[PDB]
Amino acid sequence: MIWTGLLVGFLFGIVLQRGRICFNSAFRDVLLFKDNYLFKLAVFTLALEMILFVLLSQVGLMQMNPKPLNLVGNIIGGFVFGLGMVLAGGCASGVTYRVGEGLTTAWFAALFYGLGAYATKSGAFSWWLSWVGQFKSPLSVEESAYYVKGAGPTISSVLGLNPWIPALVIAALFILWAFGTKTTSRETKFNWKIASVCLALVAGLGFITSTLSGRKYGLGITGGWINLFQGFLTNSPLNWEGLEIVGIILGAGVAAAVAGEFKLRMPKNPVTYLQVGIGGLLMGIGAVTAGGCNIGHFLTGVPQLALSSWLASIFFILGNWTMAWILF
Ligand SMILES: CCCCCCCC/C=C/CCCCCCCC(=O)OC[C@H](O)CO
Ligand SMILES: CCCCCCCC/C=C\CCCCCCCC(=O)OC[C@H](O)CO
Ligand SMILES: CCCCCCCC/C=C\CCCCCCCC(=O)OC[C@H](O)CO
Ligand SMILES: CCCCCCCC/C=C\CCCCCCCC(=O)OC[C@H](O)CO
Ligand SMILES: CCCCCCCC/C=C\CCCCCCCC(=O)OC[C@H](O)CO
Ligand SMILES: CCCCCCCC/C=C\CCCCCCCC(=O)OC[C@H](O)CO
Ligand SMILES: CCCCCCCC/C=C\CCCCCCCC(=O)OC[C@H](O)CO
Ligand SMILES: CCCCCCCC/C=C\CCCCCCCC(=O)OC[C@H](O)CO
Ligand SMILES: CCCCCCCC/C=C\CCCCCCCC(=O)OC[C@H](O)CO
Repeated sequence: MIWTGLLVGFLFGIVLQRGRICFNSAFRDVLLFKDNYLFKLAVFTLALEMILFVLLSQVGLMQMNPKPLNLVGNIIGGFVFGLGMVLAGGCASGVTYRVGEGLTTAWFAALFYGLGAYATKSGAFSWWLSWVGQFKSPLSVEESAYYVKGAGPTISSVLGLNPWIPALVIAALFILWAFGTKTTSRETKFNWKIASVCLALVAGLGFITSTLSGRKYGLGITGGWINLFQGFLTNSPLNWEGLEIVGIILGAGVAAAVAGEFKLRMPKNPVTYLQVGIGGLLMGIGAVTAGGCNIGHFLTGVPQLALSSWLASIFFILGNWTMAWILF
């Protein structure tokens, strides 16, 4: 059953590679290249996931599991994760999926992303994670058809509303925005409309099949890399998230090769390698501290209306802006 992560990861990697999904550049392309493609893709996918997650929970195929709120962890970890993603040339799992494209810089970043996240959870940096955990909010939701017992607070739980209500309100506003302003300049057939539906269906399949394997969450990155390193160095068995990372790399590699876009590549200057390795370390430190990455928090947690995920994605962007100015 854990092997469904390979299939979901495979399909996930295809969607990432064909759409060039890099959420962090959505706010940059709209102001600097007049390209709202990633922005439209982001808001539309979140809206569909808002509706899809609550619908699949209503029919008993899954339960939403919002990540716990930790003000210190979500903010500081999110900010640091934003810094490292710029140094690492990071992306919406681009450190992961561009490994299958043939970018040797991504090979470094992933290694240092995996090591740093491993070190922060259980190694030399775990003293910092242990200190951060003292600020965890005790706010929780109780068991229902919509939520796993003990999950983090959400927009509806705080407001005391059925999760259908803010999901339908915020998604309707998101859909109105994505279609209101008609998108500007891009000729890929894999347009933001078809890519949002595919990405939402993959995220729905991910949430359903992972729950059957015992991991009650949707798509993620950081936990899969830790599970892979743990299995290689401790002989621990792999789980759904570990085989998902394998599938992502495999899926992006297949898509890049079929489209003629695979090529082993090197940066123009070797110092980029040192730059993306510190980025991977910061990404590993920041993602574990914040309790999720651009996938576990932003893509998967925001549609669940999780307060921790919305707060962490705010500082993903602020950390991105900060390091983007430091570098450029
Ligand atoms: C760290 C754990 C990693 C686990 C996952 C690792 C396996 C996934 C790798 C897929 C790369 C696929 C490589 C595809 C190579 C394409 C070659 C090509 O396209 O060559 C064209 C050229 O014209 C010559 O004929
Ligand atoms: C991680 C990169 C994401 C890039 C795509 C963002 C899409 C925004 C929609 C939902 C996000 C929910 C989180 C709320 C915070 C995001 C909005 C924000 O930070 O806006 C700042 C400023 O207005 C900008 O010009
Ligand atoms: C950090 C983990 C990184 C894991 C590694 C990344 C995934 C695999 C990448 C490349 C392998 C493919 C080999 C590339 C060689 C070109 C493809 C090929 O097979 O070419 C044969 C040629 O056509 C005969 O004439
Ligand atoms: C033996 C190995 C020692 C490890 C050596 C490397 C330390 C990196 C670890 C965490 C830094 C993560 C980001 C730190 C953000 C600092 C801002 C802050 O709030 O500091 C709190 C203070 O550290 C609370 O005692
Ligand atoms: C955004 C525009 C397109 C919208 C597309 C989505 C369609 C939504 C239709 C009905 C949802 C609201 C009614 C669904 C039933 C909710 C009430 C309910 O059954 O709750 C039972 C109990 O609370 C737990 O088992
Ligand atoms: C009860 C049903 C519940 C829902 C179940 C859904 C099952 C279908 C899922 C996805 C199909 C849509 C996939 C669309 C793929 C389009 C690929 C594309 O864009 O093709 C470009 C073309 O090949 C360039 O030459
Ligand atoms: C509803 C609950 C789940 C039910 C089961 C739903 C299964 C949906 C899974 C995958 C569909 C999308 C798969 C990815 C298709 C990608 C096609 C593509 O990327 O084509 C680009 C084209 O080549 C131009 O560049
Ligand atoms: C089958 C192993 C083939 C050789 C490994 C390729 C090189 C790995 C080196 C770095 C990648 C770090 C993550 C690699 C993930 C490997 C997962 C693994 O080895 O799992 C063992 C399993 O847990 C036992 O029951
Ligand atoms: C929930 C209020 C109803 C209106 C909703 C409007 C649409 C979404 C706008 C903002 C939500 C984003 C939330 C981002 C995370 C904030 C959580 C937070 O800051 O909590 C501080 C608190 O003091 C810790 O004890």
